[PDB]
Amino acid sequence: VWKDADTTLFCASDAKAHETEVHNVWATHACVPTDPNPQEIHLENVTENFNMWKNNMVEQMQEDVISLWDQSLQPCVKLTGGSVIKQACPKISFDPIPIHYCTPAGYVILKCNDKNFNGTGPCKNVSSVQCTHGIKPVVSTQLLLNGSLAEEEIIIRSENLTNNAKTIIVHLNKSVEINCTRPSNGDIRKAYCEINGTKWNKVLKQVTEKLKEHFNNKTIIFQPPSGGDLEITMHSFNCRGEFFYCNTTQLFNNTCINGTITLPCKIKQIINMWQGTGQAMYAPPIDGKINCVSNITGILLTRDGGANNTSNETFRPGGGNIKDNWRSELYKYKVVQIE
Ligand SMILES: N=C(N)N[C@H]1Cc2ccccc2[C@@H]1NC(=O)C(=O)Nc1ccc(Cl)c(F)c1
Ligand SMILES: *[C@@H]1O[C@H](CO)[C@@H](O)[C@H](O)[C@H]1NC(C)=O
Ligand SMILES: *[C@@H]1O[C@H](CO)[C@@H](O)[C@H](O)[C@H]1NC(C)=O
Ligand SMILES: *[C@@H]1O[C@H](CO)[C@@H](O)[C@H](O)[C@H]1NC(C)=O
Ligand SMILES: *[C@@H]1O[C@H](CO)[C@@H](O)[C@H](O)[C@H]1NC(C)=O
Ligand SMILES: *[C@@H]1O[C@H](CO)[C@@H](O)[C@H](O)[C@H]1NC(C)=O
Ligand SMILES: *[C@@H]1O[C@H](CO)[C@@H](O)[C@H](O)[C@H]1NC(C)=O
Ligand SMILES: *[C@@H]1O[C@H](CO)[C@@H](O)[C@H](O)[C@H]1NC(C)=O
Ligand SMILES: *[C@@H]1O[C@H](CO)[C@@H](O)[C@H](O)[C@H]1NC(C)=O
Ligand SMILES: *[C@@H]1O[C@H](CO)[C@@H](O)[C@H](O)[C@H]1NC(C)=O
Ligand SMILES: *[C@@H]1O[C@H](CO)[C@@H](O)[C@H](O)[C@H]1NC(C)=O
Ligand SMILES: *[C@@H]1O[C@H](CO)[C@@H](O)[C@H](O)[C@H]1NC(C)=O
Repeated sequence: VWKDADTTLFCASDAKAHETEVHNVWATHACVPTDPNPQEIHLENVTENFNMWKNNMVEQMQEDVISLWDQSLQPCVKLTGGSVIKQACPKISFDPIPIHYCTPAGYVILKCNDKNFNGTGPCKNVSSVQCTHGIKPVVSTQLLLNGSLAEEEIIIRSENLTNNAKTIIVHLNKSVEINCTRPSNGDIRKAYCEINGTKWNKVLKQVTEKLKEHFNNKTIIFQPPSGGDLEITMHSFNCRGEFFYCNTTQLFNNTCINGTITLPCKIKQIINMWQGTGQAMYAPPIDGKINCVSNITGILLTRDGGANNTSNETFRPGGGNIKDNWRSELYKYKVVQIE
């Protein structure tokens, strides 16, 4: 028997000690080796409640990634709280690796295996494990990249769907590749992402159909972000250490609800830090072909308020609270203390 509890987790990974890549280096010093023979016990006739929106595992993962980025990605200039901090900003090797979150003695992680579990409420198929799956700490806005897919139907997750101020996590059940490149040989900050339009519009149509199930069959309309920092109004992510900002206007096209969709992107040196601490300025992009091919596995949306009088609901890509990114991966886990 057990009870819900918070405690300090540890991390495990297959990081390489000879690698200079920054996630590898961090994990080599902050994590332990993985278990080659992990035990997972199905709990017969046990129903457990989960709440992904109140899960201290998320805060702990956030603390880790902040620590990793603070040690590994210091900028040439940092503008924070009115002060100016200057330091060396060498180019790095950057490519996220899976990190497992694990409980210490006397604790265990319960895992919800209900395929269509929305993240809050009872779960009928529960197992216990010592560690989560390997979660890559991919920082992005608008689109969730390289995450885990929903096993059955597309899932809409929100702390409170009725409250337009709460971000919606759309959990996709089928990956759509996004292929971003800053071509080798001109404007060195100019880039672009390519997406199969036939595949993407198929998925967006399905997302629309799911949203209709939640919003009483009202007409579902997508619109560009209405304002805010560039990190939010654009799909931002890090590719090989460089900060990409991509215009997603073409991705959320109501008309298509079949060719190649090419989003215009730019590598930015000056950034609003997701840690919420201010601005960071980095050096110009490395030479050559900068390329990242990722799976879109989720979408972060915000719904327009005040459309209750209408027959429409309007959605705009969003994000910016990176805790939501971790939430999208940790939603099926909770820590309990064994009594
Ligand atoms: N901007 C704030 N004042 N505060 C932060 C913190 C915060 C908290 C809740 C909601 C929004 C925000 C803002 N978001 C961002 O700035 C941000 O996501 N940046 C960013 C940078 C780089 C990469 Cl690769 C990236 F994906 C993202
Ligand atoms: C319970 O979840 C486990 C792990 O996904 C799965 O193997 C098993 O088939 C599930 N049981 C049912 C009845 O769905
Ligand atoms: C998730 O499921 C719970 C319990 O079944 C329900 O109260 C809640 O409205 C659901 N939320 C969403 C976003 O479907
Ligand atoms: C991309 O998603 C596919 C499934 O569509 C998966 O086979 C592959 O491992 C994923 N690559 C990642 C997560 O880097
Ligand atoms: C993805 O989920 C949708 C419902 O949201 C469903 O119609 C579709 O069959 C699913 N696709 C796969 C590959 O299971
Ligand atoms: C969800 O949001 C709606 C709209 O703001 C609000 O009326 C309701 O109280 C919220 N529910 C909870 C449980 O906070
Ligand atoms: C990614 O896009 C580039 C074009 O910029 C192309 O040369 C490359 O083959 C693409 N990669 C994949 C895996 O589609
Ligand atoms: C709701 O929308 C669906 C499309 O998924 C449609 O088949 C159905 O007729 C609609 N239901 C009502 C009651 O309007
Ligand atoms: C995205 O591209 C569209 C179409 O060119 C443009 O109107 C819009 O201003 C762009 N968004 C931003 C924030 O640059
Ligand atoms: C929406 O897609 C259609 C495809 O024919 C295109 O003509 C239109 O310009 C698109 N609108 C955008 C990208 O905002
Ligand atoms: C998109 O995928 C389809 C198969 O579903 C394929 O026929 C087509 O060539 C692809 N188009 C692009 C633009 O990648
Ligand atoms: C997603 O994973 C692929 C394959 O490991 C990697 O090449 C790509 O850069 C990743 N995307 C991001 C944004 O980390």
